[PDB]
Amino acid sequence: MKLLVVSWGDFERWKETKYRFGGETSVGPSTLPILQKVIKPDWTVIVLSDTIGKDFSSVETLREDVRNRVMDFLDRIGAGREVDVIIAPGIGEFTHGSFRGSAMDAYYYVLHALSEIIPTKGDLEVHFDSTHGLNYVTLLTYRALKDLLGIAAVMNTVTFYAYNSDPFVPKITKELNINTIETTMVKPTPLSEPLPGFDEYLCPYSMERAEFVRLKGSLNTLKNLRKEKKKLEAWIGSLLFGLPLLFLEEFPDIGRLESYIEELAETWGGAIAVNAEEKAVTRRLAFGSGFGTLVKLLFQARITRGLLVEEPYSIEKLYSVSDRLFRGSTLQRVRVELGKIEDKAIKYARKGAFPRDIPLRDFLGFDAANREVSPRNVLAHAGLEANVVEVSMEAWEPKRPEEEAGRHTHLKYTPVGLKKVEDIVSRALKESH
Amino acid sequence: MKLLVVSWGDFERWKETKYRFGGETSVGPSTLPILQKVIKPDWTVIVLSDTIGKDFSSVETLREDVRNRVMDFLDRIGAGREVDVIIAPGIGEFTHGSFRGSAMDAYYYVLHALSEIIPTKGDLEVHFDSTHGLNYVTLLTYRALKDLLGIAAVMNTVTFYAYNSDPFVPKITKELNINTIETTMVKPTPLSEPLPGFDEYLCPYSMERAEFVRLKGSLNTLKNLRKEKKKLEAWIGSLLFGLPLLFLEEFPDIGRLESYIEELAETWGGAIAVNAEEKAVTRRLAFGSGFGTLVKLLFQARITRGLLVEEPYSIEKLYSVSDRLFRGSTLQRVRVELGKIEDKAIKYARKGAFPRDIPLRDFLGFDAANREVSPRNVLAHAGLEANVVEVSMEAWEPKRPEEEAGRHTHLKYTPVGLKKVEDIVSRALKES
DNA sequence: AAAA
DNA sequence: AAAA
Repeated sequence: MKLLVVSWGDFERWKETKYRFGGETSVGPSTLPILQKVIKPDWTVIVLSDTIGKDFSSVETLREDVRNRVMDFLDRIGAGREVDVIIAPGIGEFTHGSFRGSAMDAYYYVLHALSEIIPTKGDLEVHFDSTHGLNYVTLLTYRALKDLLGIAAVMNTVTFYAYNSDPFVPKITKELNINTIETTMVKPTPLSEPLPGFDEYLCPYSMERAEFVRLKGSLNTLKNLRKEKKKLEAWIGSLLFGLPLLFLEEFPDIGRLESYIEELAETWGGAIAVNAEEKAVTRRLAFGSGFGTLVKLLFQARITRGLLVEEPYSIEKLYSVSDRLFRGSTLQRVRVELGKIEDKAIKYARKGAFPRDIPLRDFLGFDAANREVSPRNVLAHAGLEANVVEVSMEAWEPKRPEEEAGRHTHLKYTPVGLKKVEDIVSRALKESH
Repeated sequence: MKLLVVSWGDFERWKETKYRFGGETSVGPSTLPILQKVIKPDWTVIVLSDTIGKDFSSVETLREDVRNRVMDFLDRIGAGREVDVIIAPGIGEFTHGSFRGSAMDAYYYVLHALSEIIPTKGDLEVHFDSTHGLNYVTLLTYRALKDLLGIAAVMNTVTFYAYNSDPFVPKITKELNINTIETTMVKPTPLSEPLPGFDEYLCPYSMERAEFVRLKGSLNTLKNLRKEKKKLEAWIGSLLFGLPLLFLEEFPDIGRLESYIEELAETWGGAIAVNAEEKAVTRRLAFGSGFGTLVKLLFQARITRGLLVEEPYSIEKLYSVSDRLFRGSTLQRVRVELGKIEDKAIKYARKGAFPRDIPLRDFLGFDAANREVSPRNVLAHAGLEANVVEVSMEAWEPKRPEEEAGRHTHLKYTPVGLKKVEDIVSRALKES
C-alpha cells in the first residue's frame, strides 16, 4: 500500500505554472496531478483548513461547502476522485468570516482522521506534499502522520517521503522542481505515554463553567477510564518494556476504545457554535492530550490485534508474538527467559513429570529467600517474574520433547500476581515519561 | 536553561501589527520581542533562507549581506545581543538572484549549525516559532531540532514548545494571538542508524562524476572512517541495546569527529560556485545522510562525555554509568547482570580469593563447549557475555565485602572478544 | 534469574 | 492563506 497525503491552503488563489517531477512534466495550479502520475498511489488524502468555508448557516453546511469546492478543483486539474478530504479546524479572523478555538484542535482532529484511514495490516510507503500548505496545519499534519506511522512500524515496514516545490516568484518562475526534502525508514516507536488525568481529554475554550461541568460530567469515557486506566497503562508498558504475556492478558477492548474516542469527538463536534448572522464559528470545547493518547492507543491495538489468541498461552505462542513486537536486546532477553522455562519443561518431560497450576518459582526450584515482587525482577525477566506467573504442562507421550514441550507448556499471571505486575508496569510507564 | 529558535523568511516585507502572548501585548513587524519578553530565553536562534542575499561577488558577500540586514532589523525591534543567526542554504529562481542545489542541504546545514549551539549539559526548555517561516525551511528546522533534542533527552529533561500566530490578513486585522500549536516532553531517542557506505557523506549535485571521485579520494575523513566505522557503530549499539562496558571502551574521539564534520562542511562550501554577473549560486556538492549521522553521533558523544569514567572499569562505576544512560527494562537487565558478577565477587572475597586476569566464564564457573559467541547471549546479557569479558579483583583486606567487592572488581573485553562484540553489535544495528 |  |  502506497499513501499520498497533501497539506493544502486556499486552492482557488493558486497560479498556473509548470512542475518537474520524476522526469515527467505538468501544467496546472497544483502539484497533485503530477504527484499521482509519478507515485501512482493506492489512495490520496487532502488536508486543508476549515477557514476556506464561506457558509455559516450550519457547521455541516460549512463542510459540504469546502468539500464541493475541493471536488470542483479536482475536476479543474486532471486529479482523480479516489480521495479522502480532511477539513481540519482552522483559526483566525478573515474577510469572508471568523474561526475561534484551540490551535491544537487541528492536530487532534487530523490525528483522529488519519487513524481511520492509514491501513493497520501490511507495509506502508507514505508520501507527504507540503508545497501548498499553511505553516501550522502542515507542521501538525506532519507530526500527526509521523506519530501514527511510528506505531505502524512496530508490526510493518514503513518508508516516509516528503516533497516541497521550488518557491514561486510572481513572473520570474518558468518551471518549479518538486524536491524530495525527506526520505526515512520510520523507526518503531510503541506508545510510551500514560493515560493523563481527567482534565486533559476535553477542555473549555469559550464555555460558562457550569455548562462545561455538565458536558464533562455527562461523559461515560471519563467515568469508565477511571477504573480501566491501570490495565491500559499495563498493556502500553507491555509493548514498551518487552512483556509478551502481559501483552496478551491485558489486550484492550477495541469496541470500548472506539466508544470513548467517538463520544469525545462527538461532544467536541456538538460544542461548535456557528453564528449564521455575524459569520462566526466558535469551537467552545478544545481536545486535550488525553484524546490524542486514546487515538494512538486504539491505533496500536488495531496494528497488533492479529497476534491475540484464546486464553491458554503456550511458550511457542509467546515466542512468535515476541519475534513480531520486539527487537534488539529486548527481544533477545525475552527469548532467553522463554528458553529457561522451555529447557526446564523439557527436563520434567524426560522424567515423565507434567506439573499443573504450579508457581514458576516452584517450577524452576527457587529458595524461600525472596517472595516480595520488585520492579527490578518483573522488568528484567520479561514480566515472567517467579512469584506472579503460574505454569501448567499438558500431559503427552514424549519422543522428541525438545521440540514439543513449547506447545504443551502454558504460562498465566495469578489473579494476585497480575495486579502486582499492573501496579509496577503502570508506575514504571508514568516514571519514564 | 531556556532556548528560543525562530524560522524566518524575508523579514523586511512584514507589516506593523500588534501581538497577544501569555498575558502581554506588543506592536511591531515580528513576534520575537514579545516572545523574548514572556519566554525570558537564556539564548535565541534565528534560522533564515540565504536566498534573501543580494550582493553576489562571492559566498562571504552573501552571508555578510544577510547577516548585516538581520542585525539592522534586530536593532529596529530590540532583540538584544543574545542571538545566533543560521543562514541556511535555500534554493529557487528569484527576482534578484538564482540558487541551485539539493533541497535537503538546508536540513544537514541547520542540523550541523544547531549541534554547536544547543547546550549539552543540564535540562532544556526549547521554544520554537513557525509564524514567519518558509514552508520547507521551517519543516526541516523543526525536524533538525527534534532529532537533536531526542538525543539530548537521553541524559537531560527536555520540554519543547512550538508557536504560530493567528494568520495575518491585511484587511480587518486588529491583533494576532501567539497560539501554542505543540507542548511535549521529548522522549529519549538514542542514535539508532548505522554509518552508511562511503558513497553517502557528500554527493555530487552538479559535479562531473570523474571530478567527484578525484575529490572523494583526497578526503582524509572517508579513509579514517574505513577503520573506525565498526568501532563507532559498536558505540551507537552500546546506548541503543544497553551495553555499558562497550559504551566506555568504544567511546568515540570528539576532537577526531569534530575534524571529520568540519572537513565534509568546508569541502561542501568550497564546491559552491558563485557567478557575480549571472547572479547564480550553485552548490555542486550535496550533504548525504552520512553527514547527518556524524553530526548526531558527535552530539550524542558531547551529551554523554561526563560518564566516560577513569579506568579500570569497576562494577560500581558500571552501575553509576548504567543508572544515568538506561531506562525501563534495559536498566534492570543491566543491574541484574552487574549484580550476578558483584554477588560472585563477594563470595570470592569472603573465602579470601581475588582472581586476576580470568575469563568471566571461569569467574562464574561454566561448563565446557559453550564457547561460541552468539548475538543472543551478547545482547541479552548487557554485552557482558562469559567468553568475551575478563574479570580482575585487586586484592584487598575485606571488612564488609558486600560493599567493597563492587569497587575492587574490574571488567574489560579480551582483545579477541571486543572484535566479536563489535561485529555482533554493528550487524544488529544494521538489521536495526 | 545464564550454569538461582 | 504561492515571501504575513
